[PDB]
Amino acid sequence: GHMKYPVEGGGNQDWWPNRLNLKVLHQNPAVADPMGAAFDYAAEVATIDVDALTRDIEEVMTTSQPWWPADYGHYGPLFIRMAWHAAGTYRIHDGRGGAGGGMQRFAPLNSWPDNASLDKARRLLWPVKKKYGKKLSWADLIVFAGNCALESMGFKTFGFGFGRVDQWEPDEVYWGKEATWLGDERYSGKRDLENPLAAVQMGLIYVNPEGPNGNPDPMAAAVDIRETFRRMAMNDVETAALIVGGHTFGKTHGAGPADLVGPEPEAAPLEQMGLGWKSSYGTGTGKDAITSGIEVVWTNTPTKWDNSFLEILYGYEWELTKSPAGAWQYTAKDGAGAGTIPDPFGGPGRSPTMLATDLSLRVDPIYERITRRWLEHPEELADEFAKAWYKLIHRDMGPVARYLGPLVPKQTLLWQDPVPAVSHDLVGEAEIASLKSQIRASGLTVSQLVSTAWAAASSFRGSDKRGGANGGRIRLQPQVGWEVNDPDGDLRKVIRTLEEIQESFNSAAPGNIKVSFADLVVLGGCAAIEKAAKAAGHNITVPFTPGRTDASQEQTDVESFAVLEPKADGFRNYLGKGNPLPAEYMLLDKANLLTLSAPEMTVLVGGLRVLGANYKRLPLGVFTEASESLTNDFFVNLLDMGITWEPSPADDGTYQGKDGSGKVKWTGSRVDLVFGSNSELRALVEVYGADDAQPKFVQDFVAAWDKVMNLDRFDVR
Amino acid sequence: GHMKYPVEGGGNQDWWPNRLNLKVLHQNPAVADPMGAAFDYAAEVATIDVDALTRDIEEVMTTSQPWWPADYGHYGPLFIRMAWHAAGTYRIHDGRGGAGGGMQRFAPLNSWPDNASLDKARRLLWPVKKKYGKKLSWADLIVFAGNCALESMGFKTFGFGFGRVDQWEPDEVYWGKEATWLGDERYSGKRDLENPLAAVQMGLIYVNPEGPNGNPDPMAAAVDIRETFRRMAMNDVETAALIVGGHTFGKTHGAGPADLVGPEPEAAPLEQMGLGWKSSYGTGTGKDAITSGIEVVWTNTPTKWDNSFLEILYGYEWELTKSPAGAWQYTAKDGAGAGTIPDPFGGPGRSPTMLATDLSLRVDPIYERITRRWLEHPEELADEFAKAWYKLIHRDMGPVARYLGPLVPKQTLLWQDPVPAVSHDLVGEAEIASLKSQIRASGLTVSQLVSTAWAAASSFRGSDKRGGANGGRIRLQPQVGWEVNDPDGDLRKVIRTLEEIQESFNSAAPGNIKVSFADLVVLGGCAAIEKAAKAAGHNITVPFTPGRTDASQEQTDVESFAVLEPKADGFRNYLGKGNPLPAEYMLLDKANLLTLSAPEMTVLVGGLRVLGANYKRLPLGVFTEASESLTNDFFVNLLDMGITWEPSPADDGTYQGKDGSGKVKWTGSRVDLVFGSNSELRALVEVYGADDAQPKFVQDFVAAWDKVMNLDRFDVR
Ligand code: HEM
Ligand code: HEM
Ligand code: NA
Repeated sequence: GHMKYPVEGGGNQDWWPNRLNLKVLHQNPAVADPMGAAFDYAAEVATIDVDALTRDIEEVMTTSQPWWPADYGHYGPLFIRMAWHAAGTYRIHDGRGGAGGGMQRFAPLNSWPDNASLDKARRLLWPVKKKYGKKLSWADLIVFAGNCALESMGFKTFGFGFGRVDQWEPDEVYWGKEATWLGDERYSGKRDLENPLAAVQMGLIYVNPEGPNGNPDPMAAAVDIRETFRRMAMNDVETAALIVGGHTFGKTHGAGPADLVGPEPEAAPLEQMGLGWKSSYGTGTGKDAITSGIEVVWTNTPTKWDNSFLEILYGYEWELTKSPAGAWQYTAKDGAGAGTIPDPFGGPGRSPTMLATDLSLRVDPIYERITRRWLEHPEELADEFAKAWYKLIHRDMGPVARYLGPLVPKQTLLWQDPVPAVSHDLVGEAEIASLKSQIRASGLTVSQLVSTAWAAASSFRGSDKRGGANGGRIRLQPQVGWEVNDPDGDLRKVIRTLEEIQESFNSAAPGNIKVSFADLVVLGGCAAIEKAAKAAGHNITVPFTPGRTDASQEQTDVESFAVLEPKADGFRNYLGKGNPLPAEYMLLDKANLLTLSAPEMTVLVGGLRVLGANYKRLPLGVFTEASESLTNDFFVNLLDMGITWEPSPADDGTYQGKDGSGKVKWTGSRVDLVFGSNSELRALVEVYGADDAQPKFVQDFVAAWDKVMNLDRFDVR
Repeated sequence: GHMKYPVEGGGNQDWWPNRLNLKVLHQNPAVADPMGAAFDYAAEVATIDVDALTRDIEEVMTTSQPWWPADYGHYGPLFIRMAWHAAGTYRIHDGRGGAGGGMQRFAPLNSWPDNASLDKARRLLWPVKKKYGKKLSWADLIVFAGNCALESMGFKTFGFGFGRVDQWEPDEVYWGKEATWLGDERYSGKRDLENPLAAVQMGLIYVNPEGPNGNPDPMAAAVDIRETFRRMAMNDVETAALIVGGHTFGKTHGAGPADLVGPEPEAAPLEQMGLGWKSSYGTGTGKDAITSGIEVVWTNTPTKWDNSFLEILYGYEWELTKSPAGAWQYTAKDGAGAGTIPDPFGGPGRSPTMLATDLSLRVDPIYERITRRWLEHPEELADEFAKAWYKLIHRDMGPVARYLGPLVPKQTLLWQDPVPAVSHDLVGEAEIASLKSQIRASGLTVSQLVSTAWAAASSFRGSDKRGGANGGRIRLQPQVGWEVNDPDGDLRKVIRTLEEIQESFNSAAPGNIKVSFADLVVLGGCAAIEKAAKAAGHNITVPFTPGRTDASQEQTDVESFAVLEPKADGFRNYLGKGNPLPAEYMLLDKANLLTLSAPEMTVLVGGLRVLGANYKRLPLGVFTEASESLTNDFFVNLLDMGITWEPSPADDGTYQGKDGSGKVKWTGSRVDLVFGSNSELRALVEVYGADDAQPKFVQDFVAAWDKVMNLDRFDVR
């Protein structure tokens, strides 16, 4: 296996195939962003005429282009699938995927077999992107196209928020271990899906339209649908509503032999201008179009919202049959309803058809009773579908503060992990300063304070922008019993103490100024850091931005927050069972979810060790003589060639480091020692380990600490 | 075959193995740099105490550490090998490798077979880096430790320049296609080494120390020595000076069998802390050290400069033997010189040895002539080694303005491609205005003025920082005769006119203001771009930094400049024969060498095309109807779905774009069409092709043009 020039993908991974890849800590570099550092997309979208935009999208939807002719003269349904697939890569195990970065226009998603024909779909929208320019991201435009198509065709959606900022480089995400398109190496037992995957095969959105592994058993397919949709945050009602609403519109495309469909866009030749799946069957487009291979028109009104889907589904009995491309699909028994389903280009009427996965909605007991109801109550269908469609298209949006434009309903939605609004006034400097002092007198150790503060804010993941310290959800279930949060010890005692100063400041409130318990957690860790820095000769002040609000168990979907629990957090030297990769890979992964740079992770790890942030106050990595002092000691001692490291006898994944006398002087995890072993981390360590580095380490530690405290704070930026 | 987590190296390269890798246009991104944005290494080293730095380095050289005890109680020889290997990766074909970025501390170079034991060498100097911190780069220290080692042991070096800026991410370089260490797949013809390479095997600095492919034949080895050292800028005299002066010091290491040496640093377990090649042979170090597996001590004075090496080489007859690890070496015949050679740790005394490649200096007719002369006149050896070591340790520093500190010698060196000092007052704003207008009245076209300026300035490559518009070498051999600069017609016409303008301005200037030819070439293109921006309805002024001076032919080494000749320049739609990859990979490589970002690269192609910069003024990519006009027409038309693109029937690497009538409207190359085809590049094209994009396009194109004109201008930086 030969080596390639860098410009062809060659590099150090070819020589050391499973080495730590720090490039996950500089995804989307700024060198590669064509917009200024000063580019402010929020400011840009504020200026967008949404009616004009909707109109222009309306014109695109009904102007057929010769190079991909519009089914029934309306691109609407294509655009809805496009939007549904854009959002449809989301997964709750890491919150990756989804439509929020517009990743569908980049590798690999732009070439997934399930995203076939969406190269022409996105391409049709260029006249729009061309007219609105920097005021409209592709990311906004792709889902807003779907939303408009829904409206254009008779369905009133719940609303839309703009604000997805375009990126310039594909998000690097694990979609599975299979090196084959459509491959399946992800299951175990009886249909246990490999975490963190939410699809049944490589390059599928959710499930196989011909049933699992091509076996068109609607009862079996429902097992997959239920499971994959639940990993994309949709329960049974949401799932059934979404499918019915989706397949109320448009058509599948499978007019001929699929071996006449050329390479996917990333592999296609240059003259195809980013498009792929060029096809030699017929005209290759329109009446001859091939996409999935299936040939199904679910309803007789493919460009109108009505209840056809559930009437056809229940009004006929279903025979297994074959598309013109050898794909399993269902059609009506007894030749019933001949010629009732209209042809996309004026040809003869056809018979009713369904997908294997559509019949699941009628065969599976839980789905059957949900959809039978909607057969006699379409207003309920229309309602649960709007709520679910809105949720689908905004899952990765983050806190509601991020939603932009004139189309965001004010209504509270529990799935957004809602936070009460700032009601009273906000603590100013004098007040802030005071409360640092009381917190310092609380009797809470720097270890207690810092570790609790880190526990709240570090709950944030930049993938879907959930979690974080706003909400005060650390004192609520489930966060309060998380083994990493070690409720066992002082989580309660710190919670209980910290609410006391909430009251004491509030019960003796000067006027209208109040403090949330969510803020005291963050102010606590802040003030402790100030203390531990003065203990080390440095008088400094840690920034603190108020405005967080408390929140009740009632506004905290316990099972939704389950997925935000760390199975590992190197910054506290915690490693639970079940992790997919050694502890140093989980370190980097956690830092990527925290939006941290490689230098930021480094200074954070070093700082937190010497402060006591370790899970169960363990000594691993605590390379300092001093107690609760803010030194660069961790870096200095890591570089001390006087220490010899050897794996612990007990196979803990612990190491001992001995001095000259052979006495054990230090212990550490793999997480600790990777900074001395990895050639690129040790470079950073050596920056912060030098004689002239103590003030810079502190300065950089604070700025990165303040960065984690502020991760979820879109209300103030 | 299996897909891996991005943190373990997964990505889109795995699905599309030979795809363009735009990550080459954001090497070493700011987010991964731990210093602030205000950091200026030049400012920091400028204030180092060199005298104290030297004493501390001398202190380390004579202070043996138990984990790698010092041969003869002196690390000096080990540090010379380290400096020579750091600089020794340099190759002329593309200017890459060398010591300039301190890449030896990063993969793959820190794990090269030829760099075994250097892991400990670099480790030994942490006490020096630790002490000076951000005043002293690893790059500067690594090569300075070797220079200090030389003077410590009796050799007065010529001087030394600080200024190598440390990096944080391995420079990705093509070192060959061999996926096996020490593999050889790089010769065709009769012993022709593949370009750009300059080593005979993968992970060698230059040549195999046991002769070609381990055939210990001095005469044949010599042919490799000659050719690799030539591709590293060293002629016969410099090469022999280097090998003699080098092996005047220290010893090789092979006390035991080589399969007792553990994995190289990047494959070594965490506890080894970046050190590799753990040896289970004896103590694994010191008297037992195994680096190369050869066990030669050259001189009887390993820690002192003298003429012992050539005295030993010529005072004995040599015969082939095996080291304790079974490697080929030579030893004296007839048990002569037994015991005359000291052991590194106490030791019984041993008899003369040389490497096969050392005998080449005596067996090869050219080298023998040189080395005999120095046997009889060793003062001459001292001089040539001083010049050649200085060249070696500084070959990639770039212009002499980058050399910092009190040890920088003042003499001009032809190999530095020198440039005259500014002799007069430089042009101010009024002179620059007047001269711009004189250029616009001259008769030279926008096309001629932009082409000339681009040809001069784009000769810079940021690898070794050679070339550029300063020096005015576009009017000298060889640049004036390069095919891409197409001297059959306009270039000499252009040169004459700018000289006439320079003469007439200088002979009438105010006070003592004078202007160089070199400045007028760049000024000319700046003036052309303002005129064309105006024709497109923009009133921009293109910045301009005076202060280039005019080299003479005598200060211009014709042969040394040959490696700078472009065999591909996508910015001019030029593609010669003999490039390693297709045209679009060469475009990126050219952008990389110019230090351009993907957005900067995209804006320049767009601008250069409509401006007329194309080699031979061909229409490929000239997607505009306007002459001499700086519009964004290239991106607008590239994105025009009304054009249909097919490969030209003449199979000539061009393409035809037809509109609706079926008439050929545009033509283009792989370089043009890759901006409409690559999904990352098309994203950038969509920014600059929007309706609102045209002022942003002019602004960024001007900024990138300015960056390119100033690439070599370290005299103002
Ligand atoms: C178990 C869940 C689902 C399965 C198995 C599935 C599968 C499919 C398949 C195979 C096609 C054929 C594509 C082609 O050949 O053109 C299709 C089309 C379509 N899908 Fe679904 N999908 C699912 C869920 C959804 C959802 C949740 C939505 C929207 C909320 C949706 C909206 C659409 C639309 C509008 C089309 C027609 C596109 C057009 O007319 O060109 N689907 N679906
Ligand atoms: C034909 C080119 C050369 C070859 C084949 C060659 C080969 C070698 C080899 C095999 C070693 C022993 C490695 C070990 O086990 O430690 C060695 C050592 C050394 N080489 Fe070279 N070398 C060459 C040129 C140079 C040059 C240009 C220099 C410096 C100017 C140099 C300086 C040294 C030094 C100082 C050592 C001593 C290492 C120590 O004392 O620890 N060599 N060389
Ligand atoms: Na319908």
